[PDB]
Amino acid sequence: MDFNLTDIQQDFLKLAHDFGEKKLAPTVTERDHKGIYDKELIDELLSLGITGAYFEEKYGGSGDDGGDVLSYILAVEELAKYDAGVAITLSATVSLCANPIWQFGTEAQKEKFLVPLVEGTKLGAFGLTEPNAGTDASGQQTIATKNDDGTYTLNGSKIFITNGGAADIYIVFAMTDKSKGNHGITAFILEDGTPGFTYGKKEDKMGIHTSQTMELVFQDVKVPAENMLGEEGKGFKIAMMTLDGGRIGVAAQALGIAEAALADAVEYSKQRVQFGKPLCKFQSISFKLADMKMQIEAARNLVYKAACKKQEGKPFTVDAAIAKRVASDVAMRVTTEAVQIFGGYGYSEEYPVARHMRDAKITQIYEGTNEVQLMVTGGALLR
Amino acid sequence: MDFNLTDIQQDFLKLAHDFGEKKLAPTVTERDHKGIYDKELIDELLSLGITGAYFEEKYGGSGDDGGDVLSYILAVEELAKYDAGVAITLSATVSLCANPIWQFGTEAQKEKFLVPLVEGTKLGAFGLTEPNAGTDASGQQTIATKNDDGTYTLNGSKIFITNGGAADIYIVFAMTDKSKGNHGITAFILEDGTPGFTYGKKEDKMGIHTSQTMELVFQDVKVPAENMLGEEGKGFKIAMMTLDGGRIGVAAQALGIAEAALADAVEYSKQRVQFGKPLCKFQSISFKLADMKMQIEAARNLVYKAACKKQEGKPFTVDAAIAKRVASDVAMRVTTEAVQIFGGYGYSEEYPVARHMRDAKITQIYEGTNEVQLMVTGGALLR
Amino acid sequence: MDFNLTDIQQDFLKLAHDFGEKKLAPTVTERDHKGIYDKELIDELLSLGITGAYFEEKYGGSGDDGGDVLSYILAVEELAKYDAGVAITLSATVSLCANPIWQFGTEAQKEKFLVPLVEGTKLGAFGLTEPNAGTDASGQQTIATKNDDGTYTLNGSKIFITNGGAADIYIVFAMTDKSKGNHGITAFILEDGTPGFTYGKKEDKMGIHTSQTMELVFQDVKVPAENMLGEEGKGFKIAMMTLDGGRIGVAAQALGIAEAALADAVEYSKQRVQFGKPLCKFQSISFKLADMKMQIEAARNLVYKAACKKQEGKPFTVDAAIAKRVASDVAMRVTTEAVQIFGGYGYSEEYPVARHMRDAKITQIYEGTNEVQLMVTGGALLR
Amino acid sequence: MDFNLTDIQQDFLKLAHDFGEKKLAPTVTERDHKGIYDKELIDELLSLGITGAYFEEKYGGSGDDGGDVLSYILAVEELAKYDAGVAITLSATVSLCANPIWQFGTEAQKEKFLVPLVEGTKLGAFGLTEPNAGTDASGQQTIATKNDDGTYTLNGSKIFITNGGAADIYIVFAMTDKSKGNHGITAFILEDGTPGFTYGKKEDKMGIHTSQTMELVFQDVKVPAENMLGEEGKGFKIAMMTLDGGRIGVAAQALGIAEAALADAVEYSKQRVQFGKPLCKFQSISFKLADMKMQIEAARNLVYKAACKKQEGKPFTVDAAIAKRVASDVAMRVTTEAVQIFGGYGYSEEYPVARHMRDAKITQIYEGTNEVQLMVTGGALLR
Ligand SMILES: CC(=O)CC(=O)SCCNC(=O)CCNC(=O)[C@H](O)C(C)(C)COP(=O)(O)OP(=O)(O)OC[C@H]1O[C@@H](n2cnc3c(N)ncnc32)[C@H](O)[C@@H]1OP(=O)(O)O
Ligand SMILES: CC(=O)CC(=O)SCCNC(=O)CCNC(=O)[C@H](O)C(C)(C)COP(=O)(O)OP(=O)(O)OC[C@H]1O[C@@H](n2cnc3c(N)ncnc32)[C@H](O)[C@@H]1OP(=O)(O)O
Ligand SMILES: CC(=O)CC(=O)SCCNC(=O)CCNC(=O)[C@H](O)C(C)(C)COP(=O)(O)OP(=O)(O)OC[C@H]1O[C@@H](n2cnc3c(N)ncnc32)[C@H](O)[C@@H]1OP(=O)(O)O
Ligand SMILES: CC(=O)CC(=O)SCCNC(=O)CCNC(=O)[C@H](O)C(C)(C)COP(=O)(O)OP(=O)(O)OC[C@H]1O[C@@H](n2cnc3c(N)ncnc32)[C@H](O)[C@@H]1OP(=O)(O)O
Ligand SMILES: Cc1cc2nc3c(=O)[nH]c(=O)nc-3n(C[C@H](O)[C@H](O)[C@H](O)COP(=O)(O)OP(=O)(O)OC[C@H]3O[C@@H](n4cnc5c(N)ncnc54)[C@H](O)[C@@H]3O)c2cc1C
Ligand SMILES: Cc1cc2nc3c(=O)[nH]c(=O)nc-3n(C[C@H](O)[C@H](O)[C@H](O)COP(=O)(O)OP(=O)(O)OC[C@H]3O[C@@H](n4cnc5c(N)ncnc54)[C@H](O)[C@@H]3O)c2cc1C
Ligand SMILES: Cc1cc2nc3c(=O)[nH]c(=O)nc-3n(C[C@H](O)[C@H](O)[C@H](O)COP(=O)(O)OP(=O)(O)OC[C@H]3O[C@@H](n4cnc5c(N)ncnc54)[C@H](O)[C@@H]3O)c2cc1C
Ligand SMILES: Cc1cc2nc3c(=O)[nH]c(=O)nc-3n(C[C@H](O)[C@H](O)[C@H](O)COP(=O)(O)OP(=O)(O)OC[C@H]3O[C@@H](n4cnc5c(N)ncnc54)[C@H](O)[C@@H]3O)c2cc1C
Repeated sequence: MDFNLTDIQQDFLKLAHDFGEKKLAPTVTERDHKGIYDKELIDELLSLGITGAYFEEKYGGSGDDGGDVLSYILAVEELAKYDAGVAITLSATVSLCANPIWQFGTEAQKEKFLVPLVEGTKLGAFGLTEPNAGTDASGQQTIATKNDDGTYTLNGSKIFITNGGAADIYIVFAMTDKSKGNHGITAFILEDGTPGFTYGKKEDKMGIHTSQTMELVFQDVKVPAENMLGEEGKGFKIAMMTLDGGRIGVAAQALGIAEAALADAVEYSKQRVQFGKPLCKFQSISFKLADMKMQIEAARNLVYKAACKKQEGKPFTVDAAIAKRVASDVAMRVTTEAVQIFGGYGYSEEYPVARHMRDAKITQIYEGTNEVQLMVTGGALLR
Repeated sequence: MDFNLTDIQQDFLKLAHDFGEKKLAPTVTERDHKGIYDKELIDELLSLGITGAYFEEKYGGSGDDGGDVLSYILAVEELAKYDAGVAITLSATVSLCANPIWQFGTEAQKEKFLVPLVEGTKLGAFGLTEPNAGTDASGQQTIATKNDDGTYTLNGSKIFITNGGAADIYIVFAMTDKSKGNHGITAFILEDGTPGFTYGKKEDKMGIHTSQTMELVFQDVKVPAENMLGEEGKGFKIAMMTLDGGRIGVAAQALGIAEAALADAVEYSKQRVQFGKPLCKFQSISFKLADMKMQIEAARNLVYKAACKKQEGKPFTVDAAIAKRVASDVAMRVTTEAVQIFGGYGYSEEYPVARHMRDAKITQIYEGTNEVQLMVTGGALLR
Repeated sequence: MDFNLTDIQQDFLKLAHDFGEKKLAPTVTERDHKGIYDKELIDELLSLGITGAYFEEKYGGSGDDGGDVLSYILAVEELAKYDAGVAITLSATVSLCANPIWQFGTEAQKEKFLVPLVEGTKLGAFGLTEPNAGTDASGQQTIATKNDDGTYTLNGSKIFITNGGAADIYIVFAMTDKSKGNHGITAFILEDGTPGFTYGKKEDKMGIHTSQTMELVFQDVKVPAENMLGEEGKGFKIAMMTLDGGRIGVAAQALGIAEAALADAVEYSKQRVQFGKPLCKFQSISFKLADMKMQIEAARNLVYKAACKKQEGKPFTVDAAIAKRVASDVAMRVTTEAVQIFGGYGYSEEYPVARHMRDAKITQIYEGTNEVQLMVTGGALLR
Repeated sequence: MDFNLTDIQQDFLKLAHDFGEKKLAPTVTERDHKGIYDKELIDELLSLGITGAYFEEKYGGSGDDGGDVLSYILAVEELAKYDAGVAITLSATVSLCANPIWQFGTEAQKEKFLVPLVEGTKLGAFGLTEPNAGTDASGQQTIATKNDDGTYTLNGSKIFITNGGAADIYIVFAMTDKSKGNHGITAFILEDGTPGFTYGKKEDKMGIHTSQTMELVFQDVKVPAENMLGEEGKGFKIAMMTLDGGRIGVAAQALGIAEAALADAVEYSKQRVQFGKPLCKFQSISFKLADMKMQIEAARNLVYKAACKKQEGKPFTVDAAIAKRVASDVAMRVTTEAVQIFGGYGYSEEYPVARHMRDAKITQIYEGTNEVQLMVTGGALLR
């Protein structure tokens, strides 16, 4: 047992911190107010090296130099303190797009699609959810028929796709057989700009305004057999396994939003003077701050636990589920308390505290709701 | 003991309901998105009669005809289901402006200022809070000096004033002596358009976008002795007592927002089909709905309790405190759960569920935070 | 609407308060530690007329003179403050025995059986639960075979019977026809001492030590045709409707336990000093006390509302369900908190606060676990 | 970072598990019901070498061979699953007695006093609390007067001493100088049987029945100069630093209780059936179980993190504080829930689930109430 970070992990931590401080911190309030997805920040982010933390140097990563999942995770958490929208933009690329190519991809697919993503040359997306396939990821309407070419044709739509529009490489799931549903989904790689491949209306979301969420529409889109990721009919397995990893990302995002709120409330409590005393002098305030701190620490070691488990090659399915949920709930509790400590000022979008509360809410929903997290843990528990 | 509504109460209930259905419901999403304060809706609202529910016919009200506090409250709750921003606009006028004139005003002040407000001819506001006087309503910088005329001069600012800008009659509190602070605040009536009396920047708030919140600035504003509401140095008493009543309004607002969320989640649970079943078929969903319903009912009888106590002439200080807090907390719990039940769709500002959550948050803050509500109840408890 | 107790309601309340003060309070710690059921005290309680509060004078009750369900509920609450176990022995009789004979019995069965329960010359009990039928009421295995004599022969047993072994008149449900389970259960008035009617295991329980809980055994118990309550097959309906009323009583007991715990905590926080200040002057303490008070107030008005609807003849199944779950959930919370305020002393069985915690847990389980109340409420909600 | 137990850690864990399985489990219900402290079992436990896990071979411990604080913590957790009262008698010795002699004692005092505590030939206890000094440690009234012989005379008493009346070696704190309270407390090694050293009230407690809690009485107790631990005036520092470690143990015990309650609930939900389905197939049940599991995981990693920092020599006061409050708060929750899943049977002292609830409450109060942990953490947060 050990809870000390390696120097390498600290490098990736400090890395995102400096960026978050000099680039993200100043413009976040503007960008969130206007809902601006700043492609230039993303490009700067992507060139930092964080994207290839745990990937082998073979593909242009720091994996062979001591980088690991926890490094990448630590960065996600750090970025989420400054800008949650950007934090999830990064997390989606690595955990949900690069990873599955890296895991289930052939060397050709890796050399072609993985290395750009690892090197920060391209951005990735994950297109699984659609109107009738939410938590039930098998009510998928999207069809993927085979042609005499040996190529496939996709027809469908995807709803709520993070990084949609802005992304270059999309991992898309389609039903190659709608009889064995759960055993008949196939994963495909789509490049931005494929004929027939279009985008729909942009999502009008409650918070996380710096992240771009958009619909995708597939209209007779023909892709080569080469773009098929993994075996035909093994798509559900691929989605679930990559979602296990992503859950650690969302957990880490939730954690960062929470630490953001605590930091804000702590420094505010010392400056706001009412009844002649700074807020921190009133026992209730102090105790709210201490309790928030306890929850944040509780979530923390669970998030890190999962990242370590993953990098070790140990099954982390339940651990991720646990980290995602405890982290998301903490985020929501801690964030709602933070606004309260700021009084009326917390209700103003001039202050950072309101934003955090709005952001906390998606972490209980996307990448599998907290209820599925209950499903994954209980299923394990009852075996 | 009796928990049946009078027909008169049901009249005022049905009244706001029809309005909320035909006028508020259609445009709320637009107005909230754009932050539009629609003066025309307010004018329609004000002519409904709700404003004079518990005021004697003497002043143009329904008080002598069987109208009472609970009637006015029931309407507030009802409007809050459709539009929380409009709900608080109404509540502020009656509870926080008309009432104190009605309670501490001379007949001249009533005939001049009360009857318009009661009849729906004018809108009122309550200007107590300022930068250094939040929960500590005695760090008031606003000065009110006496002149050789016998008239007074006001210099100051007020922050976060609901109905600010839009209102006609403002109840403003100023320090006539800054030595006996808590015993040296005086209440004054200000008419919109008084020279020196200006407004500052409009509040950029997290939710409740349909309510207009603005700063007021007093620059050498001279008012006649006639505009002094109550005795000099008795302002704190007047603010507290009127805040006791308003707390029932905010409680009723919180209740309505909660019922709004429950209604949404209930009908959604029946339409959203996942895994082949509507959401309401999964035990967890049903139980979330049932629990939400229990909290809403718990808050409810507490809100009504306070309104009845007030109309009876019984001291309702603690009851209001209890209603305000339990209602606000329920609103926040129930509202956050509602978004969860809607999945990703709840995170979209296209759906009503996100709005409700954003609104719930002010009810724990304005008109005295939930912590002061703890202060008022515990103070009583330890006597 | 009206939240005022009547003269009569206050009389029954005062009545129970003096019995609690004089007869219950001085011995409760002894009786609880030793787990004794004092038949003399119960016979004393029964002689006060509380048992007849809402039944008509023609059965020996105060119903014809202004006594109502609430008066009886106020009594149960009051007794619960002193001795939770005694409160329930009483609640069981009136709500689970006298009520179904009154509500379903023929005038004959009323003259014979109801009169003594109302007058207090006999105690009653409700036998429904079996080892294979707790929450699943339909799992009845006790059979009620019909004989040539138009007689019945009961064979089976009942588990966890409050007042079991100490009651005179029992209401037992048995399967007359096991084809139509939930439509084939029959209720019978079974008298203690009937040949074949034996008692078994006396339950050793965590709390509520002053209440006797016993197993009933039916070995070839012959019952006359005029002991059938209702009619063949409507025994489930009878039990269900009986349980709605019984639940209002349990909600009341739960309320009473919470009130006792709050009062102990307030009184103690005034006296105990640390750091040179009485406990009540530390803000976390006074806030704790305040929250407790708010919760019990939330539960209170739900308890009373349910009692009034029953006495008014309105449908109250759901109000009973909300009351029981909120009141007990509040009890469990306030209870666990009062022990905390007492510190090391709250963990000592010398002080009363641990007993209140032990007692509080049962209010969540018996007369329908809180989860059943959620089932009841949510089902009504989805109708 | 690393969350892997070592071979040695697993050895001490297995060790405690077999003692629990063989010696503790079969008699626990009897011993708990009768409130007996079995000296033979304790002497058995002490002979396993657990007591010496992290102390060096020169005192008879396994510290020089890979035993560490965590190994001892794993033991405490494990024992707590079977007998919470036994777990704490052990925790008290190692953490509250052997540790301060080791950490503050001279080599002489170590050879004499530490050796037997490490070897397990004597039991130890920690006497700090007084009726006028619980949370306010500074309220010490026991005086330690100096004599011509360079000797000390202790006069006073101590309340609530775990292992009191059964311990050989005691650590008592007494005011050497009452001017500088918090800077004038002194620690002394006091041996059982020293003339003047008597015992008093044996506490009758709600739970943890297998633990002996007794009052210590000091009437003219002469102590030799070389029994002073530390030096005049630094007894508060000693006690504080002793309590940080002790708290990691209490967090562990609390963890163990929670784990026992979860396991009972899982095992039961698999077997018990209602409505024709095993309890674990109703979604509210499996979700409950899942949440419980998540909470205990949250607490687990906080408990272990604190243990590692202590063994690593990092500062751990706050980690101890977070661990103790989370673990106990989780215990109280999981505990109250497992009783619910058992239904009517969970309320019976035949089953183990009620004991776990009774035991869980003390983990929130002793070795520093959770409110103190909040004080500790929040203060460090506002530095
Ligand atoms: C950037 C972003 O923001 C990303 C987005 O949010 S991504 C969109 C998020 N959407 C979701 O998370 C959907 C949530 N739903 C799910 O994860 C799943 O549908 C579910 C957990 C509900 C389970 O569904 P289910 O149909 O009951 O399947 P389940 O019983 O779990 O497993 C079915 C099969 O898949 C296999 N499987 C499940 N999980 C697996 C895993 N992690 N790895 C491999 N195989 C797995 C099972 O072993 C089983 O295989 P066999 O039938 O061959 O034995
Ligand atoms: C539409 C909207 O959105 C409206 C807005 O939100 S309105 C702005 C909301 N702002 C607030 O609610 C401020 C909250 N703060 C307060 O209410 C108070 O300052 C407080 C509760 C914190 C108490 O402050 P305090 O200085 O400690 O005074 P407190 O001890 O309560 O009472 C002081 C005096 O006032 C009197 N007083 C207090 N409450 C009173 C009441 N309800 N009626 C009459 N007198 C009262 C006390 O009896 C005492 O009088 P004496 O000294 O003459 O005996
Ligand atoms: C002293 C003490 O401590 C007291 C004791 O605890 S005794 C109590 C111990 N046992 C319990 O509390 C039992 C808990 N279980 C229940 O309440 C029920 O089993 C339940 C609520 C879970 C529902 O079970 P179910 O089998 O699904 O019944 P359900 O289908 O809802 O209803 C069956 C029929 O009875 C009727 N019914 C149900 N509840 C009713 C009510 N409150 N009033 C009237 N009729 C009712 C239904 O309308 C239905 O009629 P039809 O069959 O003609 O349509
Ligand atoms: C078997 C069992 O069941 C065990 C039992 O329960 S025994 C435990 C029963 N009693 C307790 O748990 C006591 C609870 N109370 C406390 O812990 C403390 O009183 C407290 C945390 C509330 C603080 O009290 P306080 O009087 O405010 O002390 P505080 O001012 O913080 O500290 C006093 C000094 O000691 C030092 N100190 C405090 N905590 C310290 C720590 N953890 N490590 C080192 N030094 C510490 C401070 O730095 C300070 O030094 P200076 O005076 O030189 O500046
Ligand atoms: C900002 C945002 C970004 C997203 N980004 C992506 C992305 O990049 N890629 C992608 O593919 N998807 C993405 N999504 C979609 C997201 O993952 C889904 O919204 C989420 O998985 C929930 O699906 P749903 O909205 O259909 O909820 P539903 O499945 O309709 O569920 C609704 C509610 O019912 C609950 N529920 C459902 N089934 C059960 C059951 N059997 N038992 C109990 N409770 C149940 C759910 O937990 C939820 O509370 C995103 C969504 C948002 C809002
Ligand atoms: C949308 C909106 C509308 C409003 N409308 C009006 C209006 O119409 N009229 C009006 O006059 N005002 C109005 N206000 C102001 C509002 O009532 C105040 O914001 C509120 O009373 C809190 O004051 P504050 O913001 O200064 O918080 P602060 O007083 O700074 O308090 C900040 C935090 O510390 C807590 N706190 C403060 N003192 C203590 C203490 N002693 N012990 C423990 N906790 C403490 C508070 O509860 C809060 O959590 C409005 C505010 C908003 C956001
Ligand atoms: C002291 C005491 C006195 C009692 N007195 C009486 C009395 O006088 N008369 C009488 O007839 N009975 C009496 N009972 C019985 C009592 O009402 C039952 O214990 C209760 O109905 C629960 O049934 P059970 O114990 O079989 O638990 P179960 O029915 O097994 O329930 C166990 C757990 O599973 C949950 N559960 C069960 N079914 C579901 C489902 N479908 N979905 C979700 N969760 C579910 C329950 O809520 C609970 O958490 C008494 C019990 C006690 C302890
Ligand atoms: C079974 C048992 C075993 C024990 N074993 C030992 C042992 O071996 N050795 C030993 O020395 N002691 C022991 N104790 C004592 C124990 O640690 C004390 O009970 C504990 O420190 C609390 O002190 P108190 O009981 O005086 O309660 P109090 O100090 O009166 O505290 C009472 C309540 O007020 C709260 N409170 C107190 N001060 C404040 C404040 N400033 N702000 C906010 N809230 C506050 C507390 O958190 C608690 O809720 C034991 C106790 C028990 C019950």
